[PDB]
Amino acid sequence: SNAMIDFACKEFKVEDVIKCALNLTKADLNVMKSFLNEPDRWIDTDALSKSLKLDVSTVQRSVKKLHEKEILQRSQQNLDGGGYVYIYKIYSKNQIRNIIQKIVQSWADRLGQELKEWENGGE
Amino acid sequence: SNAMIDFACKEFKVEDVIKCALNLTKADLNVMKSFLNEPDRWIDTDALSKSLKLDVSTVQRSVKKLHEKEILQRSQQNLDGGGYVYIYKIYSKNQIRNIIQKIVQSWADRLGQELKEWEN
Repeated sequence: SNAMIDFACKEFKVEDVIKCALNLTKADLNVMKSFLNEPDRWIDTDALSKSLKLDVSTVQRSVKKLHEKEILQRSQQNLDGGGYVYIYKIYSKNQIRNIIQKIVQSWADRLGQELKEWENGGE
Repeated sequence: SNAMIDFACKEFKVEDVIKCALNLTKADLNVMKSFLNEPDRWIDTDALSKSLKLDVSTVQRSVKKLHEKEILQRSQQNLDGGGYVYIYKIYSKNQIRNIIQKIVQSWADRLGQELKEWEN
């Protein structure tokens, strides 16, 4: 996007907000964007490392985190010699909305609790 | 209360967050504070201007804005000459929090919209 939003009378880049919520680096986000840009594909980290201009190790790191954060579905392509290579597919735009909103919601709850230590402690 | 909070990875003074929510200047906030300090006292605008060391006209605008926002209830004190002056009391402390939370919630609900429109 690069679009803009205003929360509590301060200016937010929407993607900074998404990086906050999901604890993403620039790179993790660009990896997430890569999946989002081809929603239906099953891609691997070797392919993706070529797809972007990045060392497999950092691509593996983003992809592991996203999988752990339930942004990414993970399957297996079994190989001729008996091994496997993990492949990933981004979940719907909607399984994900719920992840992010759960997180925004909790921010609102915490700010909530902090405000009532304001009154009872404000003297 | 001079305290800092973080929301969406940025730092806010909590009181700046209250000023934002309730749309208050600094005088406004100091007037609201007096009422929170005395949740039972009913007070008039003149007597409050004094205790706060602000000109009556300012106190007047704050108090009106807070009544408007249902932060304050209003009543009348009769005067010998047939007149009156408005007196004010700080609502339920559960009112205050519920008002601020519905607002903070609405900020949350809306930042939502701005995501259900980040790729669409």
